[PDB]
Amino acid sequence: GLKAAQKTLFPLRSIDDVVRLFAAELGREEPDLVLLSLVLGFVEHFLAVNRVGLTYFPVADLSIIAALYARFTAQIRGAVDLSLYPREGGVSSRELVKKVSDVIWNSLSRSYFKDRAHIQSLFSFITGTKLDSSGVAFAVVGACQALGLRDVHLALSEDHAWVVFGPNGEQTAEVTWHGKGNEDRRGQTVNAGVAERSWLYLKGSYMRCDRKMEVAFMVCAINPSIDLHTDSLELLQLQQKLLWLLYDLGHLERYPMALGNLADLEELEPTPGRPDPLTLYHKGIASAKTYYRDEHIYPYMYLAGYHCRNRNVREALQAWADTATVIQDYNYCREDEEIYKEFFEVANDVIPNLLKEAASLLEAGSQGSALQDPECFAHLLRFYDGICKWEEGSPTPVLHVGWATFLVQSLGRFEGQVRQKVRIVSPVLTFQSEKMKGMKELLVATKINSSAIKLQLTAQSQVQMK
Ligand SMILES: N#Cc1cc2cc(CN3CCC(Nc4ncnc5sc(CC(F)(F)F)cc45)CC3)ccc2n1C[C@H](O)CO
Repeated sequence: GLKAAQKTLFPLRSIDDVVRLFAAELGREEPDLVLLSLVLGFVEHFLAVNRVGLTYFPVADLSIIAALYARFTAQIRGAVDLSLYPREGGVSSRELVKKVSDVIWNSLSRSYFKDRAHIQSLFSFITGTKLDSSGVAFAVVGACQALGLRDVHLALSEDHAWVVFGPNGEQTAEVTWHGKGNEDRRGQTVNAGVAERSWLYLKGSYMRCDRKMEVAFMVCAINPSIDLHTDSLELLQLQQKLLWLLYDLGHLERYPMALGNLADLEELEPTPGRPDPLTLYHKGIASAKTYYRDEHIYPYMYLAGYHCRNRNVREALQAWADTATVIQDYNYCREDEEIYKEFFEVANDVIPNLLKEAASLLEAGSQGSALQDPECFAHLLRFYDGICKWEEGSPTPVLHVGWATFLVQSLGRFEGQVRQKVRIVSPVLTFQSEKMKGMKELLVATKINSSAIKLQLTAQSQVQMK
Protein backbone atom coordinates (compact mmCIF):
# COMPACT_ATOMS: atom_id res chain seq x y z
CA GLY A 1 0.00 0.00 0.00
CA LEU A 2 1.56 0.78 2.34
CA LYS A 3 -1.45 -0.35 4.27
CA ALA A 4 -2.28 0.85 7.75
CA ALA A 5 -1.53 -2.60 9.21
CA GLN A 6 1.96 -2.62 7.72
CA LYS A 7 2.84 0.61 9.50
CA THR A 8 1.98 -0.14 13.16
CA LEU A 9 5.31 -1.67 14.19
CA PHE A 10 7.33 1.42 13.22
CA PRO A 11 9.64 2.75 14.37
CA LEU A 12 11.88 -0.27 14.30
CA ARG A 13 14.33 0.24 17.15
CA SER A 14 16.09 -3.10 17.34
CA ILE A 15 16.92 -6.38 15.67
CA ASP A 16 13.93 -7.92 17.32
CA ASP A 17 11.61 -5.14 15.96
CA VAL A 18 12.85 -6.02 12.46
CA VAL A 19 12.09 -9.71 13.21
CA ARG A 20 8.58 -8.72 14.31
CA LEU A 21 8.05 -6.91 10.99
CA PHE A 22 9.12 -9.95 9.07
CA ALA A 23 6.85 -12.12 11.11
CA ALA A 24 3.93 -9.82 10.51
CA GLU A 25 4.59 -9.71 6.80
CA LEU A 26 5.03 -13.46 6.51
CA GLY A 27 1.63 -13.82 8.28
CA ARG A 28 0.01 -11.74 5.54
CA GLU A 29 -1.61 -13.00 2.40
CA GLU A 30 1.55 -11.86 0.51
CA PRO A 31 4.63 -10.49 2.26
CA ASP A 32 5.64 -7.10 0.86
CA LEU A 33 8.95 -7.69 -0.79
CA VAL A 34 9.58 -3.99 -1.44
CA LEU A 35 8.95 -2.99 2.18
CA LEU A 36 11.14 -5.80 3.49
CA SER A 37 14.06 -5.24 1.17
CA LEU A 38 14.04 -1.49 1.86
CA VAL A 39 14.14 -2.16 5.61
CA LEU A 40 16.96 -4.68 5.31
CA GLY A 41 18.94 -2.40 3.05
CA PHE A 42 18.43 0.54 5.38
CA VAL A 43 19.61 -1.37 8.43
CA GLU A 44 22.53 -2.94 6.50
CA HIS A 45 23.61 0.46 5.22
CA PHE A 46 23.78 1.89 8.79
CA LEU A 47 25.33 -1.24 10.29
CA ALA A 48 27.89 -2.20 7.65
CA VAL A 49 28.38 0.62 5.11
CA ASN A 50 28.36 3.68 7.41
CA ARG A 51 28.43 3.13 11.17
CA VAL A 52 29.13 6.73 12.04
CA GLY A 53 27.02 7.74 14.90
CA LEU A 54 25.84 4.24 15.68
CA THR A 55 25.04 3.68 19.37
CA TYR A 56 22.88 0.53 19.31
CA PHE A 57 20.70 0.13 16.24
CA PRO A 58 19.79 2.43 13.34
CA VAL A 59 16.20 3.31 14.12
CA ALA A 60 14.01 2.88 11.03
CA ASP A 61 11.34 5.54 11.18
CA LEU A 62 8.16 5.11 9.19
CA SER A 63 8.56 8.47 7.50
CA ILE A 64 11.99 7.44 6.15
CA ILE A 65 10.93 3.99 5.04
CA ALA A 66 7.67 5.18 3.58
CA ALA A 67 9.48 7.83 1.55
CA LEU A 68 11.90 5.24 0.09
CA TYR A 69 8.88 2.99 -0.66
CA ALA A 70 7.19 5.88 -2.43
CA ARG A 71 10.25 6.56 -4.56
CA PHE A 72 10.21 2.94 -5.69
CA THR A 73 6.53 2.60 -6.41
CA ALA A 74 6.50 6.01 -8.18
CA GLN A 75 9.41 4.97 -10.38
CA ILE A 76 7.74 1.67 -11.39
CA ARG A 77 4.14 2.85 -11.73
CA GLY A 78 5.24 5.87 -13.75
CA ALA A 79 7.35 3.85 -16.18
CA VAL A 80 5.18 0.73 -16.65
CA ASP A 81 1.72 1.38 -18.04
CA LEU A 82 -0.20 -1.81 -17.45
CA SER A 83 -2.87 -0.84 -19.97
CA LEU A 84 -0.38 -1.46 -22.78
CA TYR A 85 -0.05 -5.12 -21.58
CA PRO A 86 -3.52 -6.55 -20.93
CA ARG A 87 -3.48 -9.57 -18.58
CA GLU A 88 -5.28 -12.61 -19.92
CA GLY A 89 -5.98 -15.04 -17.05
CA GLY A 90 -4.67 -13.22 -14.03
CA VAL A 91 -1.25 -13.86 -15.66
CA SER A 92 1.49 -11.76 -17.12
CA SER A 93 2.98 -11.61 -20.59
CA ARG A 94 6.57 -11.89 -21.70
CA GLU A 95 6.43 -8.29 -22.99
CA LEU A 96 5.35 -7.01 -19.60
CA VAL A 97 8.11 -8.89 -17.82
CA LYS A 98 10.66 -7.54 -20.29
CA LYS A 99 9.33 -4.02 -19.78
CA VAL A 100 9.78 -4.25 -16.04
CA SER A 101 13.26 -5.67 -16.49
CA ASP A 102 14.10 -2.78 -18.84
CA VAL A 103 12.81 -0.24 -16.31
CA ILE A 104 15.10 -1.60 -13.62
CA TRP A 105 18.11 -2.02 -15.89
CA ASN A 106 17.75 1.44 -17.44
CA SER A 107 17.68 3.06 -13.95
CA LEU A 108 21.13 1.74 -13.01
CA SER A 109 24.28 3.83 -12.91
CA ARG A 110 26.25 3.67 -16.11
CA SER A 111 29.51 2.47 -14.61
CA TYR A 112 30.14 0.75 -11.29
CA PHE A 113 31.70 -2.33 -9.70
CA LYS A 114 29.04 -5.03 -10.00
CA ASP A 115 30.75 -7.41 -7.54
CA ARG A 116 30.77 -5.07 -4.59
CA ALA A 117 29.05 -5.71 -1.32
CA HIS A 118 25.86 -4.09 -0.17
CA ILE A 119 24.32 -3.44 -3.60
CA GLN A 120 21.75 -6.27 -3.36
CA SER A 121 18.69 -4.49 -1.90
CA LEU A 122 16.10 -1.99 -3.05
CA PHE A 123 17.78 0.47 -0.63
CA SER A 124 20.83 0.34 -2.91
CA PHE A 125 18.70 0.64 -6.03
CA ILE A 126 16.92 3.76 -4.72
CA THR A 127 19.77 5.58 -2.97
CA GLY A 128 22.74 4.47 -5.14
CA THR A 129 21.16 3.40 -8.42
CA LYS A 130 23.23 0.23 -8.08
CA LEU A 131 22.33 -3.46 -8.05
CA ASP A 132 24.28 -6.65 -8.39
CA SER A 133 23.17 -9.31 -10.90
CA SER A 134 20.72 -11.23 -8.75
CA GLY A 135 19.63 -7.98 -7.17
CA VAL A 136 18.22 -6.92 -10.51
CA ALA A 137 16.15 -10.12 -10.68
CA PHE A 138 14.86 -9.60 -7.17
CA ALA A 139 13.99 -6.00 -7.98
CA VAL A 140 12.04 -7.10 -11.05
CA VAL A 141 10.04 -9.48 -8.90
CA GLY A 142 9.41 -6.74 -6.28
CA ALA A 143 8.35 -4.34 -8.98
CA CYS A 144 5.98 -6.96 -10.41
CA GLN A 145 4.48 -7.55 -7.01
CA ALA A 146 4.01 -3.80 -6.54
CA LEU A 147 2.21 -3.77 -9.93
CA GLY A 148 -0.12 -6.56 -8.82
CA LEU A 149 1.46 -9.26 -11.00
CA ARG A 150 0.97 -12.17 -8.59
CA ASP A 151 2.29 -14.78 -11.09
CA VAL A 152 5.86 -13.34 -11.44
CA HIS A 153 8.30 -15.20 -9.21
CA LEU A 154 12.02 -15.47 -8.69
CA ALA A 155 13.81 -18.46 -10.13
CA LEU A 156 17.23 -19.33 -8.71
CA SER A 157 20.05 -21.65 -9.60
CA GLU A 158 23.28 -21.95 -7.69
CA ASP A 159 24.86 -19.08 -9.65
CA HIS A 160 22.04 -17.27 -11.45
CA ALA A 161 18.59 -15.77 -11.09
CA TRP A 162 15.68 -15.14 -13.47
CA VAL A 163 11.88 -15.16 -13.34
CA VAL A 164 9.00 -17.53 -13.87
CA PHE A 165 5.54 -16.29 -14.81
CA GLY A 166 2.59 -16.88 -17.07
CA PRO A 167 0.11 -19.72 -17.42
CA ASN A 168 0.71 -22.17 -14.57
CA GLY A 169 3.91 -20.24 -13.87
CA GLU A 170 5.44 -22.29 -16.64
CA GLN A 171 7.21 -19.55 -18.58
CA THR A 172 10.79 -18.48 -17.92
CA ALA A 173 12.41 -15.17 -18.71
CA GLU A 174 15.94 -13.84 -18.26
CA VAL A 175 15.81 -10.44 -16.54
CA THR A 176 19.45 -9.79 -15.56
CA TRP A 177 23.00 -10.47 -16.65
CA HIS A 178 25.20 -13.37 -15.74
CA GLY A 179 28.89 -13.15 -15.06
CA LYS A 180 31.31 -10.88 -16.85
CA GLY A 181 31.61 -10.62 -20.61
CA ASN A 182 28.71 -12.92 -21.41
CA GLU A 183 26.16 -11.43 -23.81
CA ASP A 184 22.87 -10.85 -22.06
CA ARG A 185 19.82 -12.92 -22.97
CA ARG A 186 17.20 -10.73 -21.26
CA GLY A 187 13.69 -11.59 -22.39
CA GLN A 188 14.59 -15.13 -23.50
CA THR A 189 13.71 -18.42 -21.90
CA VAL A 190 16.18 -20.60 -20.09
CA ASN A 191 15.38 -23.65 -22.24
CA ALA A 192 18.64 -23.80 -24.19
CA GLY A 193 20.58 -23.86 -20.93
CA VAL A 194 18.38 -26.53 -19.40
CA ALA A 195 18.67 -28.60 -22.62
CA GLU A 196 22.46 -28.40 -22.67
CA ARG A 197 22.59 -29.82 -19.13
CA SER A 198 24.80 -27.01 -17.83
CA TRP A 199 25.25 -26.58 -14.09
CA LEU A 200 24.03 -22.97 -14.45
CA TYR A 201 20.48 -24.14 -15.16
CA LEU A 202 20.62 -27.29 -12.99
CA LYS A 203 18.99 -29.52 -15.66
CA GLY A 204 15.77 -27.72 -14.79
CA SER A 205 15.97 -28.58 -11.07
CA TYR A 206 16.33 -24.91 -10.10
CA MET A 207 14.32 -23.17 -7.40
CA ARG A 208 10.90 -21.73 -8.34
CA CYS A 209 10.20 -19.40 -5.44
CA ASP A 210 6.93 -18.57 -3.86
CA ARG A 211 6.70 -15.24 -2.03
CA LYS A 212 7.95 -16.74 1.19
CA MET A 213 11.05 -18.16 -0.54
CA GLU A 214 11.65 -14.71 -2.02
CA VAL A 215 11.73 -13.42 1.54
CA ALA A 216 14.17 -16.16 2.37
CA PHE A 217 16.31 -15.07 -0.58
CA MET A 218 16.55 -11.45 0.63
CA VAL A 219 17.50 -12.76 4.09
CA CYS A 220 20.25 -14.93 2.64
CA ALA A 221 21.30 -11.88 0.64
CA ILE A 222 22.04 -9.85 3.81
CA ASN A 223 25.78 -9.11 3.86
CA PRO A 224 27.11 -8.65 7.36
CA SER A 225 30.61 -7.73 6.08
CA ILE A 226 31.96 -4.39 7.19
CA ASP A 227 35.33 -5.20 5.62
CA LEU A 228 37.69 -8.11 4.90
CA HIS A 229 38.43 -8.53 8.61
CA THR A 230 35.20 -7.56 10.26
CA ASP A 231 31.53 -8.56 10.25
CA SER A 232 28.68 -6.68 11.90
CA LEU A 233 27.54 -8.76 14.85
CA GLU A 234 24.19 -6.98 14.63
CA LEU A 235 23.59 -8.08 11.04
CA LEU A 236 24.84 -11.63 11.76
CA GLN A 237 22.29 -11.82 14.60
CA LEU A 238 19.51 -10.33 12.45
CA GLN A 239 20.17 -12.73 9.58
CA GLN A 240 20.36 -15.71 11.99
CA LYS A 241 17.06 -14.75 13.72
CA LEU A 242 15.30 -14.17 10.41
CA LEU A 243 16.47 -17.52 9.08
CA TRP A 244 15.16 -19.21 12.21
CA LEU A 245 11.80 -17.45 11.76
CA LEU A 246 11.62 -18.68 8.22
CA TYR A 247 12.77 -22.18 9.27
CA ASP A 248 10.02 -22.41 11.95
CA LEU A 249 7.35 -21.32 9.49
CA GLY A 250 8.41 -23.96 6.97
CA HIS A 251 9.80 -21.62 4.37
CA LEU A 252 13.32 -23.10 4.19
CA GLU A 253 12.00 -26.56 3.33
CA ARG A 254 12.72 -26.14 -0.35
CA TYR A 255 15.79 -23.87 0.05
CA PRO A 256 18.95 -25.97 0.51
CA MET A 257 21.45 -23.13 0.51
CA ALA A 258 19.50 -21.15 3.12
CA LEU A 259 19.88 -24.14 5.43
CA GLY A 260 23.61 -24.13 4.80
CA ASN A 261 23.73 -20.37 5.53
CA LEU A 262 21.91 -20.95 8.79
CA ALA A 263 24.23 -23.82 9.73
CA ASP A 264 27.24 -21.61 9.13
CA LEU A 265 25.68 -18.91 11.39
CA GLU A 266 25.05 -21.52 14.12
CA GLU A 267 28.65 -22.70 13.88
CA LEU A 268 29.76 -19.15 14.47
CA GLU A 269 27.37 -18.48 17.39
CA PRO A 270 25.11 -21.34 18.40
CA THR A 271 21.54 -20.62 19.47
CA PRO A 272 20.59 -22.60 22.58
CA GLY A 273 17.96 -25.23 21.98
CA ARG A 274 18.48 -25.35 18.23
CA PRO A 275 19.81 -28.16 15.97
CA ASP A 276 23.55 -28.45 15.56
CA PRO A 277 25.20 -27.15 12.37
CA LEU A 278 25.69 -30.73 11.18
CA THR A 279 22.00 -31.45 11.49
CA LEU A 280 21.26 -28.35 9.42
CA TYR A 281 23.81 -29.17 6.75
CA HIS A 282 22.17 -32.56 6.43
CA LYS A 283 18.69 -31.02 6.23
CA GLY A 284 20.05 -28.89 3.34
CA ILE A 285 21.18 -32.03 1.56
CA ALA A 286 17.86 -33.73 2.28
CA SER A 287 16.03 -30.74 0.81
CA ALA A 288 18.12 -31.03 -2.38
CA LYS A 289 17.43 -34.77 -2.60
CA THR A 290 13.70 -34.35 -1.95
CA TYR A 291 12.86 -31.36 -4.08
CA TYR A 292 15.64 -31.02 -6.63
CA ARG A 293 16.57 -34.58 -7.66
CA ASP A 294 19.86 -34.33 -5.76
CA GLU A 295 21.23 -32.12 -8.55
CA HIS A 296 22.68 -29.33 -6.36
CA ILE A 297 26.33 -28.96 -5.47
CA TYR A 298 26.44 -26.45 -2.67
CA PRO A 299 24.61 -28.51 -0.01
CA TYR A 300 27.55 -30.94 -0.11
CA MET A 301 30.15 -28.14 -0.37
CA TYR A 302 28.68 -26.49 2.73
CA LEU A 303 28.97 -29.81 4.60
CA ALA A 304 32.53 -30.41 3.40
CA GLY A 305 33.58 -26.90 4.44
CA TYR A 306 32.33 -27.47 7.95
CA HIS A 307 34.22 -30.78 8.21
CA CYS A 308 37.30 -29.15 6.72
CA ARG A 309 37.23 -26.28 9.30
CA ASN A 310 36.86 -28.84 12.08
CA ARG A 311 39.70 -30.93 10.52
CA ASN A 312 37.31 -33.90 10.16
CA VAL A 313 39.33 -35.22 7.12
CA ARG A 314 37.32 -38.37 6.54
CA GLU A 315 33.94 -36.68 6.45
CA ALA A 316 35.29 -33.69 4.44
CA LEU A 317 36.57 -36.13 1.82
CA GLN A 318 33.28 -37.98 1.83
CA ALA A 319 31.34 -34.77 1.28
CA TRP A 320 33.61 -33.63 -1.56
CA ALA A 321 33.27 -37.11 -3.17
CA ASP A 322 29.52 -36.47 -2.95
CA THR A 323 29.88 -33.07 -4.64
CA ALA A 324 31.67 -34.88 -7.50
CA THR A 325 28.99 -37.53 -7.72
CA VAL A 326 26.47 -34.72 -8.39
CA ILE A 327 28.59 -32.87 -10.95
CA GLN A 328 29.37 -36.03 -12.95
CA ASP A 329 25.92 -35.96 -14.58
CA TYR A 330 26.29 -32.43 -15.92
CA ASN A 331 28.00 -31.10 -19.02
CA TYR A 332 30.62 -28.43 -18.36
CA CYS A 333 29.42 -25.47 -20.35
CA ARG A 334 30.35 -21.93 -20.96
CA GLU A 335 29.00 -19.92 -18.03
CA ASP A 336 29.65 -22.70 -15.53
CA GLU A 337 33.01 -21.20 -14.47
CA GLU A 338 32.02 -20.59 -10.85
CA ILE A 339 31.61 -24.33 -10.16
CA TYR A 340 34.81 -25.09 -12.02
CA LYS A 341 36.47 -22.62 -9.66
CA GLU A 342 35.05 -24.42 -6.59
CA PHE A 343 36.22 -27.82 -7.79
CA PHE A 344 39.62 -26.46 -8.81
CA GLU A 345 40.18 -24.82 -5.41
CA VAL A 346 39.09 -27.96 -3.57
CA ALA A 347 41.32 -30.24 -5.57
CA ASN A 348 44.32 -28.02 -5.89
CA ASP A 349 44.39 -25.98 -2.69
CA VAL A 350 42.01 -27.18 0.05
CA ILE A 351 42.61 -30.92 -0.13
CA PRO A 352 46.39 -30.51 -0.46
CA ASN A 353 46.52 -28.32 2.61
CA LEU A 354 44.37 -30.67 4.61
CA LEU A 355 46.40 -33.70 3.71
CA LYS A 356 49.69 -31.86 4.37
CA GLU A 357 48.58 -31.24 7.96
CA ALA A 358 47.30 -34.79 8.24
CA ALA A 359 50.71 -36.03 7.13
CA SER A 360 52.46 -33.98 9.80
CA LEU A 361 50.05 -35.27 12.45
CA LEU A 362 50.64 -38.85 11.32
CA GLU A 363 54.39 -38.32 11.67
CA ALA A 364 53.66 -37.23 15.22
CA GLY A 365 51.73 -40.41 15.92
CA SER A 366 48.11 -39.72 15.32
CA GLN A 367 45.84 -42.74 15.42
CA GLY A 368 42.78 -43.26 13.30
CA SER A 369 44.28 -40.91 10.67
CA ALA A 370 42.35 -40.50 7.41
CA LEU A 371 45.73 -41.19 5.70
CA GLN A 372 45.65 -44.73 7.11
CA ASP A 373 42.01 -45.26 6.23
CA PRO A 374 41.42 -46.88 2.85
CA GLU A 375 37.84 -45.55 2.89
CA CYS A 376 39.34 -42.06 2.85
CA PHE A 377 41.52 -42.96 -0.11
CA ALA A 378 38.36 -44.25 -1.80
CA HIS A 379 36.66 -40.88 -1.23
CA LEU A 380 39.59 -39.06 -2.84
CA LEU A 381 39.34 -41.39 -5.80
CA ARG A 382 35.56 -40.92 -6.10
CA PHE A 383 36.06 -37.12 -6.06
CA TYR A 384 38.41 -37.36 -9.06
CA ASP A 385 36.15 -39.90 -10.76
CA GLY A 386 33.20 -37.52 -10.69
CA ILE A 387 35.28 -34.66 -12.07
CA CYS A 388 36.53 -36.91 -14.87
CA LYS A 389 32.99 -38.12 -15.62
CA TRP A 390 31.74 -34.47 -15.66
CA GLU A 391 34.25 -33.76 -18.42
CA GLU A 392 32.99 -36.62 -20.62
CA GLY A 393 30.79 -35.31 -23.37
CA SER A 394 31.24 -31.70 -22.30
CA PRO A 395 31.71 -29.03 -24.94
CA THR A 396 34.76 -27.77 -23.05
CA PRO A 397 37.36 -29.81 -21.09
CA VAL A 398 37.88 -29.64 -17.36
CA LEU A 399 41.21 -31.27 -16.57
CA HIS A 400 44.65 -30.10 -17.53
CA VAL A 401 48.20 -30.76 -16.38
CA GLY A 402 47.88 -28.08 -13.73
CA TRP A 403 45.59 -30.55 -11.90
CA ALA A 404 47.91 -33.48 -12.38
CA THR A 405 50.68 -32.41 -10.00
CA PHE A 406 48.20 -32.07 -7.17
CA LEU A 407 46.61 -35.43 -7.89
CA VAL A 408 50.00 -37.15 -7.74
CA GLN A 409 50.83 -35.35 -4.51
CA SER A 410 47.48 -36.17 -2.90
CA LEU A 411 47.65 -39.86 -3.89
CA GLY A 412 51.16 -40.00 -2.45
CA ARG A 413 49.93 -38.86 0.97
CA PHE A 414 48.52 -42.33 1.35
CA GLU A 415 51.00 -45.10 1.81
CA GLY A 416 50.92 -47.96 -0.73
CA GLN A 417 49.71 -50.40 1.89
CA VAL A 418 46.67 -48.22 2.51
CA ARG A 419 46.03 -47.66 -1.19
CA GLN A 420 46.24 -51.44 -1.84
CA LYS A 421 43.24 -52.05 0.42
CA VAL A 422 40.70 -50.36 -1.88
CA ARG A 423 39.06 -52.84 -4.30
CA ILE A 424 38.20 -51.19 -7.55
CA VAL A 425 35.38 -53.22 -9.07
CA SER A 426 33.97 -53.03 -12.54
CA PRO A 427 36.56 -50.84 0.69
CA VAL A 428 35.07 -51.18 -2.68
CA LEU A 429 34.68 -48.51 -5.25
CA THR A 430 33.33 -48.46 -8.83
CA PHE A 431 34.56 -45.85 -11.27
CA GLN A 432 32.18 -44.15 -13.70
CA SER A 433 34.81 -42.31 -15.72
CA GLU A 434 37.03 -43.85 -18.35
CA LYS A 435 39.96 -41.73 -17.12
CA MET A 436 39.85 -43.30 -13.69
CA LYS A 437 39.29 -46.80 -15.00
CA GLY A 438 42.53 -46.50 -16.92
CA MET A 439 44.30 -45.12 -13.92
CA LYS A 440 43.37 -48.09 -11.68
CA GLU A 441 46.63 -49.94 -12.52
CA LEU A 442 48.72 -47.00 -11.26
CA LEU A 443 46.95 -46.47 -7.93
CA VAL A 444 48.67 -49.18 -5.72
CA ALA A 445 52.40 -48.92 -6.52
CA THR A 446 54.53 -47.98 -3.53
CA LYS A 447 55.87 -45.09 -5.55
CA ILE A 448 53.29 -43.59 -7.83
CA ASN A 449 54.31 -43.32 -11.47
CA SER A 450 53.82 -39.57 -11.78
CA SER A 451 54.39 -39.29 -15.52
CA ALA A 452 51.93 -42.14 -16.29
CA ILE A 453 49.32 -40.49 -14.01
CA LYS A 454 49.73 -37.21 -15.77
CA LEU A 455 49.29 -38.85 -19.14
CA GLN A 456 46.13 -40.62 -18.04
CA LEU A 457 44.55 -37.60 -16.38
CA THR A 458 45.12 -35.19 -19.29
CA ALA A 459 44.91 -37.81 -21.96
CA GLN A 460 48.22 -36.38 -23.24
CA SER A 461 49.24 -38.42 -26.22
CA GLN A 462 53.00 -37.95 -26.24
CA VAL A 463 56.11 -37.38 -24.16
CA GLN A 464 58.99 -35.06 -25.00
CA MET A 465 60.88 -35.86 -28.20
CA LYS A 466 64.45 -35.32 -26.99
N1 LIG B 1 34.43 -27.04 0.70
C1 LIG B 1 33.82 -26.12 0.54
C2 LIG B 1 33.05 -24.91 0.32
C3 LIG B 1 32.03 -24.42 1.05
C4 LIG B 1 31.62 -23.27 0.44
C5 LIG B 1 30.64 -22.38 0.76
C6 LIG B 1 30.42 -21.24 -0.04
C7 LIG B 1 29.41 -20.24 0.38
N2 LIG B 1 28.44 -19.78 -0.66
C8 LIG B 1 27.65 -20.96 -1.05
C9 LIG B 1 26.66 -20.46 -2.10
C10 LIG B 1 25.73 -19.39 -1.58
N3 LIG B 1 24.84 -18.90 -2.66
C11 LIG B 1 23.53 -18.71 -2.51
N4 LIG B 1 23.01 -18.83 -1.26
C12 LIG B 1 21.62 -18.67 -1.13
N5 LIG B 1 20.79 -18.39 -2.18
C13 LIG B 1 21.38 -18.26 -3.39
S1 LIG B 1 20.49 -17.92 -4.79
C14 LIG B 1 21.91 -17.89 -5.68
C15 LIG B 1 21.90 -17.59 -7.17
C16 LIG B 1 21.93 -16.05 -7.40
F1 LIG B 1 22.88 -15.43 -6.81
F2 LIG B 1 20.84 -15.52 -6.90
F3 LIG B 1 22.00 -15.76 -8.70
C17 LIG B 1 23.02 -18.17 -4.95
C18 LIG B 1 22.72 -18.41 -3.61
C19 LIG B 1 26.55 -18.24 -1.10
C20 LIG B 1 27.59 -18.72 -0.10
C21 LIG B 1 31.25 -21.08 -1.16
C22 LIG B 1 32.22 -22.05 -1.47
C23 LIG B 1 32.39 -23.11 -0.66
N6 LIG B 1 33.29 -24.13 -0.74
C24 LIG B 1 34.34 -24.30 -1.75
C25 LIG B 1 35.62 -23.56 -1.24
O1 LIG B 1 35.41 -22.14 -1.08
C26 LIG B 1 36.74 -23.79 -2.26
O2 LIG B 1 37.80 -22.86 -1.95
